Amino acid sequence: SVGIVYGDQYRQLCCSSPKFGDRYALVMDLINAYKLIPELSRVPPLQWDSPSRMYEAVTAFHSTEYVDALKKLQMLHCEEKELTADDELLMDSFSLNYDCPGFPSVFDYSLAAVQGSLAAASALICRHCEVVINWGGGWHHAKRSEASGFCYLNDIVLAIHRLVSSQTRVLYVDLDLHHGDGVEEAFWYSPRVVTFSVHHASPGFFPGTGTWNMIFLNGAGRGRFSAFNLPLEEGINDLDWSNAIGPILDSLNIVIQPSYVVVQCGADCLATDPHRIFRLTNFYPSLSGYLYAIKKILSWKVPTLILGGGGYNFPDTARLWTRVTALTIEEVKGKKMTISPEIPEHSYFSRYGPDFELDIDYFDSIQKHHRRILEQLRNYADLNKLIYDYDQVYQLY
Ligand SMILES: O=C(CCCCCCC(=O)Nc1ccccc1)NO
Ligand SMILES: [K+]
Ligand SMILES: [K+]
Ligand SMILES: [Zn+2]
Repeated sequence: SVGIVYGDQYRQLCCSSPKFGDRYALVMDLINAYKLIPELSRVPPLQWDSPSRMYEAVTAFHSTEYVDALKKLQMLHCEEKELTADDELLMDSFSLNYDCPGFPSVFDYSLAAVQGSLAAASALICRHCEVVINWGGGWHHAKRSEASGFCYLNDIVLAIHRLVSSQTRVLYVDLDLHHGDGVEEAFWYSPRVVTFSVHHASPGFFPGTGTWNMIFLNGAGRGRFSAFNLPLEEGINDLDWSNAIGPILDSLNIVIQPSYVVVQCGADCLATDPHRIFRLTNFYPSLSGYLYAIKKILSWKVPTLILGGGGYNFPDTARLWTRVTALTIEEVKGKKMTISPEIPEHSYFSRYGPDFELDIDYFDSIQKHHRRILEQLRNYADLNKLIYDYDQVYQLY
């Protein structure tokens, strides 16, 4: 069974931010226009018995002082009066400024993604769903006491923490254009949560990590060799990104044998994203790199959490996430999900113009990374006393 996080209030909150606007409504209404909703189990966002219970849940990762500053930021932004000099200093000390500004629903908006991803982790734990999708989540940059790249609360870390605390090993796969720094850092010292981020990295490109350090860092203490990274040069197409990631994913699965897989599916790798870095598509016959990776992960038959993330071309993010959703139903249930290449009529139909089609409107260094990663995987397996066939893994690359 495939679950999807949705709710009336959830949709209102996920649509309340200045950066992501109505993106979540476009994604959910396109999935609905394509008649996918009757094939999915609605997973309600988690709600708490009291403010103390909510604080206990969020503070499993975030500091109380940061959560307090985030809630104060919402309160201050619900008042006409400008912030005092003292409050400006307090907010800057948590990086609650710049690409992480305040807005009237900043706390409710941030908390909603945590509510959705924690409920999605619970549905996997109780075996109600084999896979759960949360297009309102995937806020990979948020740190313990710091907002970063429009991520205020780290719903991923919190969902993984719920999964690990459920012998349990979690594999985290981050497909976003940006390095999954917040998640990687949270589990830097933990061998039980293996993190893998594929992303662009170049001088001055956000956040600056997931690449050669001035050496390639990969975790510390008992978590040494547990944080995997594949930085890629700009312009990579569906096929080359699929071949660069494919052997890594299969190798991680074979060696780690994860109990759960958590996938961040940021849509900013799309050729049509305004970042204009990678040339990935949502094409499903070249085959979308996203659809290739998700199909591979799903073939493992491991309980999986699929989350959103980046994606600044709202109708193109909806086009991709609708295809990921339909593919998830197909792979899990074995039921063919035929999707018309024409966008069906609905509320947001006008946003898919002027052509109104489902396909997005688009027409060696890796070998050295593969050898380095294989060696890191062997090192991780030896440190963690894991049994694996080296020849079976080496042959994958
Ligand atoms: O996508 C991110 C965050 C990256 C840094 C935050 C800036 C996001 C942004 O505003 N991107 C953009 C939007 C419109 C046009 C061009 C770039 N993390 O995964
Ligand atoms: K990534
Ligand atoms: K780790
Ligand atoms: Zn991104």
